[PDB]
Amino acid sequence: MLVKGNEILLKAHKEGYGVGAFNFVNFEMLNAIFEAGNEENSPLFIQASEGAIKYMGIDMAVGMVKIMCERYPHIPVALHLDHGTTFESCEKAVKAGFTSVMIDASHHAFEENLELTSKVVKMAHNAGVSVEAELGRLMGIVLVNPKEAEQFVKESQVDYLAPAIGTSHGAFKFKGEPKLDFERLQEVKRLTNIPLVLHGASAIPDNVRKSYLDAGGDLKGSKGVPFEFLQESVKGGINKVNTDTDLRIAFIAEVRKVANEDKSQFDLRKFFSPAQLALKNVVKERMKLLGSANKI
Amino acid sequence: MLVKGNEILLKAHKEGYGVGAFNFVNFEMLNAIFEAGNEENSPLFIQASEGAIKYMGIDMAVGMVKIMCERYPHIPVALHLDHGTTFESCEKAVKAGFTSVMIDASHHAFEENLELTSKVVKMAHNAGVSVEAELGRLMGILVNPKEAEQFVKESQVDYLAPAIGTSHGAFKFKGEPKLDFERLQEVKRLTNIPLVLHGASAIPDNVRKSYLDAGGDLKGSKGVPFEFLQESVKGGINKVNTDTDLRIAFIAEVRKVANEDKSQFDLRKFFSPAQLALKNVVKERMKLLGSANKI
Ligand SMILES: [Ca+2]
Ligand SMILES: [Ca+2]
Ligand code: NA
Ligand code: NA
Ligand SMILES: [Zn+2]
Ligand SMILES: [Zn+2]
Repeated sequence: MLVKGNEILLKAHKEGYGVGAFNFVNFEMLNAIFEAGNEENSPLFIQASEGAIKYMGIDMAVGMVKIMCERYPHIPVALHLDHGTTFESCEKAVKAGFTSVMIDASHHAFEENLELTSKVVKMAHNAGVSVEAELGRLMGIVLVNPKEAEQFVKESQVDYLAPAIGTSHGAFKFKGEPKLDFERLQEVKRLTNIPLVLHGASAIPDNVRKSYLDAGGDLKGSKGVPFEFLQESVKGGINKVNTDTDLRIAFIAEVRKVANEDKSQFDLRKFFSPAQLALKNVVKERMKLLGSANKI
Repeated sequence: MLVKGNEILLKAHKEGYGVGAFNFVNFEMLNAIFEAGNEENSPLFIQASEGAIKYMGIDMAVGMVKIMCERYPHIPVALHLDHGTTFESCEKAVKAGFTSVMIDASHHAFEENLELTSKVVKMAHNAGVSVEAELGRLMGILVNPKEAEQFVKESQVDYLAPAIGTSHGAFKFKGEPKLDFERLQEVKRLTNIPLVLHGASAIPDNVRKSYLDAGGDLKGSKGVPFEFLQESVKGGINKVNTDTDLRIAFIAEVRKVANEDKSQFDLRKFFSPAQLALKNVVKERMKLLGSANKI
């Protein structure tokens, strides 16, 4: 039941909840994610970065997802290109069977951003594919400006938007007190009236961290978005919550553990079965937090 | 593309070389094996145990292989059920798209084995799929040649796994490795079909060295020496099952990266090195057995 990106997000937009966008790089990640979705009766946004695609091959990434779809034909799934860097990248994704693409030109000046986003929107929409873009850039305090988002959105005709409001990617998001400009968020939601996307939205739960640190990992100074901020973000109108770091930490936590507690262990399944479980649990909890659960 | 197990194996039988049959449990292993096949221009035998199929799902096991085949459409690949334990297990494999199946009933008595193996053979061959069976039990330090002749003749099986002193695991021999190549040649002679060596990992010194340098523990591990692997192929072994060497080579690199960088949690950083090490174990083995440049 692989479907357009904004079939899922239009629904999320009007009822006002969030849909986790979960990255994967292989079968283990993908399987855990679908099982979560199945267990929480939640829509799924599956996403792969350009790096992830390079690693597995686009034929395999789209191939694996379509096999998971047949297995759980009742879950609405969008397959989403995360941080597309160029038109040709978005275009390859579109030809391979992705149903959503993000074109990230938020490092460009407004006009170049708009110009490339609009080029992407047109071939995307022509093929039945939704598109994300970004305004402002991902560091905290830069921050998006509502009025140009209003304009940016109208001119490009883009399905969803990722306004920077103070998140950044990775395990170390805030050096100071968690700060996110919700007022900014609201103005943008208000002016644009489309699904909004929150990047760098991992939370870094205390159990996930503890699990990593117990296993020998090093996460000094790490700090994600608090569940509270994740919740408030959805009240603000965020409908897509990009989540990646949390999955990887939970996954590697168990790999590190198994490696530690048994030096004669080299059965791969022994390493990745607990890793899958831990990831799946991060995803199930996040689906409930954001309001995705039971939305099927 | 996917082809019948004994299309690959019959060629190996007459031209007198061994084809590695490599086990896989996920994408990383599958990819490594195919690149190795590509880089050495070798025909591929891909296998999945009942346990690996349950782990990934038989839909996904066949799925990724079909994707990997489109990727490398010039490489002959057989997809084989390893240690199928029941008629029902073999039959699901056949319906899912395998091109080969092993029905392992070697733990039964001759007549119970022949009876089940033939049952599998009949439905396999009816779906154009080839069949492997086993005779003797695997255990350090054995098949009976003249029943093998009857077994094969009665069953109409396409290849056979005669036991000659190999066993699964990183610990095949208490002391010095020993295998009965006389049995083998006699079996080959009496049967005149592709033969299969199970428990054939070599546990190369570099792979062991890598795993112990990463803090692994292979106390008392020994596998079949390259020399014996070679002799086996002279004897008439055409298919050499290889799993343990892969996992050790792969897991060593995982262990290393975990030890090397405690803040590292990018999966690809763990699995790219591990794929590379697996691929290299596969490429050397392909050369050793003589599958190399047979495409
Ligand atoms: Ca950006
Ligand atoms: Ca057996
Ligand atoms: Na995205
Ligand atoms: Na086998
Ligand atoms: Zn992002
Ligand atoms: Zn075996």
